[PDB]
Amino acid sequence: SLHPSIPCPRGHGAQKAALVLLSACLVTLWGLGEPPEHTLRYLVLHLASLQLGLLLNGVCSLAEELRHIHSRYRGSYWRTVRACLGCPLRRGALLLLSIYFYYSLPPFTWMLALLGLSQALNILLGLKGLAPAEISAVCEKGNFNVAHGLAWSYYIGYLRLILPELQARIRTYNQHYNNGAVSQRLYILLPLDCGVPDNLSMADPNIRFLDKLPQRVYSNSIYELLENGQRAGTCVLEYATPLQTLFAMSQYSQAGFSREDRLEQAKLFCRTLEDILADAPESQNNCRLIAYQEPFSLSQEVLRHL
Amino acid sequence: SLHPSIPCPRGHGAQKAALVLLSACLVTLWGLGEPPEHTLRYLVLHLASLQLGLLLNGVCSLAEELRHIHSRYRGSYWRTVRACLGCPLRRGALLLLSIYFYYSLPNAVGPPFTWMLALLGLSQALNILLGLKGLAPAEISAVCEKGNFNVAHGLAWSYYIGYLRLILPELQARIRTYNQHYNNGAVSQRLYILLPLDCGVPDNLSMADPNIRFLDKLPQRVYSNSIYELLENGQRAGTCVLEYATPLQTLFAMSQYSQAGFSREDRLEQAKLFCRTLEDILADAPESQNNCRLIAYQEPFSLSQEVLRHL
Amino acid sequence: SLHPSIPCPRGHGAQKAALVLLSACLVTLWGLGEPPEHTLRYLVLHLASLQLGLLLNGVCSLAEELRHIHSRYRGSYWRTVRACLGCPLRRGALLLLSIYFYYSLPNAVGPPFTWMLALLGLSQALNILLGLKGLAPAEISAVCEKGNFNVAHGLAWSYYIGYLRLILPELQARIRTYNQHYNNGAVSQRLYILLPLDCGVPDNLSMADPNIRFLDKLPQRVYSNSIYELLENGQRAGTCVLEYATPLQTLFAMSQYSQAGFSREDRLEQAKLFCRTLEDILADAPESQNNCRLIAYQEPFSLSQEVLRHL
Amino acid sequence: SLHPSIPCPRGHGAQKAALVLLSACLVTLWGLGEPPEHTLRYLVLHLASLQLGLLLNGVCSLAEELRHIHSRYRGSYWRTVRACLGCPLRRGALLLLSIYFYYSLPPFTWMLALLGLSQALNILLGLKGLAPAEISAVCEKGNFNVAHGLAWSYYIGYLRLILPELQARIRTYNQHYNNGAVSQRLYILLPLDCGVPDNLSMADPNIRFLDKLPQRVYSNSIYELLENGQRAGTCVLEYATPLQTLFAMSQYSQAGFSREDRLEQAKLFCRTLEDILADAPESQNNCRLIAYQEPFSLSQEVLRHL
Ligand SMILES: CCn1nc(C)cc1C(=O)Nc1nc2cc(C(N)=O)cc(OC)c2n1C/C=C/Cn1c(NC(=O)c2cc(C)nn2CC)nc2cc(C(N)=O)cc(OCCCN3CCOCC3)c21
Ligand SMILES: CCn1nc(C)cc1C(=O)Nc1nc2cc(C(N)=O)cc(OC)c2n1C/C=C/Cn1c(NC(=O)c2cc(C)nn2CC)nc2cc(C(N)=O)cc(OCCCN3CCOCC3)c21
Ligand SMILES: CC1(C)C(=O)N(Cc2c(F)cccc2Cl)c2cc(C(=O)NCc3c(F)cc(F)cc3F)ccc21
Ligand SMILES: CC1(C)C(=O)N(Cc2c(F)cccc2Cl)c2cc(C(=O)NCc3c(F)cc(F)cc3F)ccc21
Repeated sequence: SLHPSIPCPRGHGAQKAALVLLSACLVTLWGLGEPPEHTLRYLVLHLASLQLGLLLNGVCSLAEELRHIHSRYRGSYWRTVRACLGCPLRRGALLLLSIYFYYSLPPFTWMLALLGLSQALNILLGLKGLAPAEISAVCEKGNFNVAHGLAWSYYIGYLRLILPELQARIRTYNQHYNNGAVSQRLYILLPLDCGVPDNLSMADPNIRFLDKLPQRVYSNSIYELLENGQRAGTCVLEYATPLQTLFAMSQYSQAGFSREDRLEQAKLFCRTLEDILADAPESQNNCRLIAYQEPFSLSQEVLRHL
Repeated sequence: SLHPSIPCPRGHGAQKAALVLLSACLVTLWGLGEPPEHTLRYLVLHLASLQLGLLLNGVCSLAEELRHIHSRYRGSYWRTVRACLGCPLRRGALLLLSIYFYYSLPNAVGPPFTWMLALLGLSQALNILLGLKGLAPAEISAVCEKGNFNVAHGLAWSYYIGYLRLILPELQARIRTYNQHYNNGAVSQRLYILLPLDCGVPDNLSMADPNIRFLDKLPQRVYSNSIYELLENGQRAGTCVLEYATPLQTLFAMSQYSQAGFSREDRLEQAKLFCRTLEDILADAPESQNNCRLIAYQEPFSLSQEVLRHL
Repeated sequence: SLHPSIPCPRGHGAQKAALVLLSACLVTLWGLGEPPEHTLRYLVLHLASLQLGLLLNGVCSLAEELRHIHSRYRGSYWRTVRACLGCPLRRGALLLLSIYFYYSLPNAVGPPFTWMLALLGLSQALNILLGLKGLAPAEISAVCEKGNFNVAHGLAWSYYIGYLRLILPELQARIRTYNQHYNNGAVSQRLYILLPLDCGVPDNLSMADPNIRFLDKLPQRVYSNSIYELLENGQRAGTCVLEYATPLQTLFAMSQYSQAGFSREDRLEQAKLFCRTLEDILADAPESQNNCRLIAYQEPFSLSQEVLRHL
Repeated sequence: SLHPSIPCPRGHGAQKAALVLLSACLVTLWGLGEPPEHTLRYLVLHLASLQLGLLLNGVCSLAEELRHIHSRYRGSYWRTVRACLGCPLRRGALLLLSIYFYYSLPPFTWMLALLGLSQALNILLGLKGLAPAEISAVCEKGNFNVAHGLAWSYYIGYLRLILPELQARIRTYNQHYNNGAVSQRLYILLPLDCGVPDNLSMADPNIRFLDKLPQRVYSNSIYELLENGQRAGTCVLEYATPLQTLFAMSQYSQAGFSREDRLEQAKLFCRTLEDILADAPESQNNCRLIAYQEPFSLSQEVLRHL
């Protein structure tokens, strides 16, 4: 929609693949033709083992979180335990059932010792790490992105404050001038590579500054969208300042912001700004987003958007 | 050290607890004394089982990313596989170890070759389809804070870069211009920014507390940073440029809108993280070298008193 | 990719070769089919031995850094231990595993515990005293390039920060003025920098090749430049602001002096690395927005040909 | 001597610790009293195992470095092999002895396959890494530093060119002016924290700019070393701009320059600049370096150096 390289939200491919895997595995159990009582016993004991492993991982994480009880969790131990071990009730029931089915269904403590050894090794040596796909899925699902805050703050602080006045200001421009008539929209440029030139003339020569939109004060550059050197469109173009912030953050070392992160957060910023402006009451189709990526001329893109 | 309720970065408590647990488990193993080499074989086949579980979880998780290969991973399959299965070479070596060892090693207690594969696939497919292998919010927050995956990070860096980087270098000169032309007191050259942790941002700071009242405007895209003065028992005990950190107001507005997917708990956590990130940014900033102080407060007290004691 | 001889960043061929070797060795083990009992037992004992050898090497190397704690390591003992023995918790856990899994595991062909400790300490003490555990130059170069421990890195970054970042913002306007004044003269707005890999930097650029001749000193803590026309069979086909890169001259001066501890091979490697580092810095910088280009060469050919083909 | 936090060059403490370890281990071998023939066979095969491990590691690295044969090693196979496997002749003789002792003194090839597996796992997962202390020792022994290049270039390009004429220009200023006589030494300050203000007066009110030194051209400024508001010294003050460069490098993200690296390279730059100027023919007590760390009264320190 906005751009071919804007990442769409993640689907349920993992669930479908898990379904196919489950079907194949049940088919192959039917192939083995082994007694199912032992199958059920080992499966119950295996989920009990994994519940105890997640319990041990949660206790290890809770060891660290217990020092942050009064900062992130307002000094309540139950919120900390819920944070470190999922839902307390479901995990508590599953773990008590695990203990009972572990003591009942068969040594006894050696299996526990080896499982605890394996999980402590997982934590210490980092075996139980998270792949980049899992991290990205968790971050996007929970809206844990720089881009989300950037776009929401941008819309709330800037676009929400001039768009209600921009149509009236442009009507004032068209009544006080004859020339021609510029669209009521506030066209916004979204370069994916985050590199915004300080002026459109540097960005493109086929785009020429024409006039400053009439008036607090909010400067706006109507641009001569010249096609073959002739005036072919007039629209207000205003820089997307947050996309410059992403470049500045990737420049600074203190930001801890890589260039892969820079590109990804630029893409998510474009996507979430589009989503915000699609349903914003302030936006009444008087705000358009021009998103482009270097492989090309910006001028041709703006003409296509005119 | 802005406010006592601002969370300090993560420690290594998980690793310390894991070390203690591993020591205790080794003590228990030494005490019991099971077959040590079958213990080792079960441990190698068990790490093979965990690596195979990670392999199957990734393979199932690879299905959702393989369709995002062109956009999120610039159309290279190896990037996608590295994203879904960790480092390809290390994981491949561990999985080759797993395959060879489980095909060759016996399994006295436990499943044979194909039976372990079938039951582990059952367990992992249940983990994914039923969502059993999820992440507790502690690990989610740890990962987000380590990878800087927060809205507060962007809010703080954008606020600094777009406002303080552009007014503070000028603010010293501009207030010197203000103080050269006027005589009484003097406005301190540092821009004072308030950090209400509750994200409560009234439109007028004068109406925030009677002890703060508007004094004048700062003479020079123009940056009209309104100066303010503080009242102590009816007498001006100090004056400085007092303004609000507008990113906190934007965070409150984000939590208000239902399309933001932004809970009130997210609002509070990101407000605290924004305050901490702004402090860290201005600590090592080249332009803001002792040119800005941030007043952070959390209303359960007056705003004027804290700024007065910061004076 | 400025020059064919400029070293590209190191790949992952080491882990590729290790994976291929591991697969071949596992296939060979499957063919031979030794008992897995002593196989896995000895493998864990051997990795325990290697962890204990790294422990002994770290203790010996800490014996020299324990006296550098106040200055180099800001007087913190945990920093010194982490610097001498890797990550403290991971290595501590691995060593506890080693101690427990060697003390308890039997050893048919191998040492008992006390004779293990005796002979392993003997072996590592020999390794350190005789320098037997030495680092081949490939590992030295990989470590230095990975962590940016080079004079080339500092030279390139200082060059960019102190010279290119300070004249390029004004060189555009200055060359605009020079072009507008003279309608005859036509100078590209990009600074041109010469990178001779042999570090041969004479005082006069005209001595480099007869085609290059000093046309006019381009108009202006004041900066200056020079434009050199290029003679193609006696005719000028282009001109540009051509200046040497001083850091290569400083590199040659370093290799000349006996106090720098800088050999000719080091000079060549650092010159190439400086060329690559400056290329990357200028490519990713905002100031070098097509405002500068680098001419990298080594005399085995005329410089005029290269400057022309860039023009 | 330059500053209390400038690390002295590395010693031979590792050698002494290895000697103590060797003595104690030989003592305890003598105490245990084990057959010496099989002890020697095991130790020869053990050093042969370590040599074979280094051989396999060098084989893997050579597989890594063979693609850089035409860039780092001038297209010669022998230089690459010496780079990856140590000295070809010495390691070759040691490994030939290892091969003979393996074939003669031994499941014969099983030991070789297990050692190959262990080495492959060592390289793949990265078990045998290099500690920071070893990396620093290797780098500082071979002059693999940012600070080394920074200081040598700064000296060669600025001090070597202005110090010979500095005393003459100061003498000219002395005849031209009258009552204070500024010292003929160039005083360069070394802030270990790399925080350099734009002006000395801004850095400290106890120092005031006085005038410019008489004079491409080189413009240096004389600064008034005020004390209690009165002149107590007059000498040229000029920041060591390589420290400003180090701060900028730590600021930018593409530099790969951590703040710990920033401090380490600042310390090494000060130390190696001291070493360069101590034995420089162009330096004849006409340059005294002032090094300080903010825990600062720079003016008091400069007065102490007067
Ligand atoms: C990137 C900065 N930032 N990041 C976060 C997070 C918060 C802020 C921030 O707060 N910045 C800020 N605070 C100011 C205070 C004063 C003052 N007089 O005190 C003056 C300023 O500059 C004029 C101020 N600025 C900068 C200019 C800001 C708003 N603005 C923008 N949008 C953004 O900058 C932007 C980027 C992101 C991301 N999110 N936003 C929305 C805030 N485009 C503009 C174009 C014009 C023009 N062409 O004329 C004029 C603008 O300013 C009008 C604002 C007037 N004020 C004072 C009077 O009442 C109403 C508010 C424009
Ligand atoms: C940090 C920049 N850098 N990194 C590397 C690596 C090489 C250079 C570099 O030299 N860049 C450069 N090229 C220039 C050309 C002109 C011109 N008019 O053409 C003018 C410039 O600056 C005004 C020029 N500069 C700036 C810096 C210049 C030399 N210089 C320094 N030393 C350093 O900064 C420094 C730090 C480190 C580390 N290493 N070095 C030197 C190798 N101190 C100075 C104080 C004064 C003063 N108070 O008057 C005047 C100086 O230069 C005027 C005359 C210089 N001659 C030199 C020969 O060529 C013609 C100009 C000074
Ligand atoms: C650490 C230790 C000793 C351990 O506690 N368990 C789990 C466990 C119990 F808690 C309790 C009883 C039995 C088991 Cl088996 C385990 C498993 C293996 C293994 O080989 N495979 C995993 C695996 C499968 F694929 C299928 C399956 F039905 C079961 C299963 F366990 C190796 C070592 C262990
Ligand atoms: C991988 C494998 C099979 C192997 O190749 N070696 C080295 C080796 C030979 F190649 C060949 C013969 C003997 C040995 Cl010993 C080894 C050692 C152990 C061990 O138990 N201890 C280490 C250890 C010490 F503490 C002291 C010491 F003097 C020697 C020593 F090896 C376990 C497994 C192996």
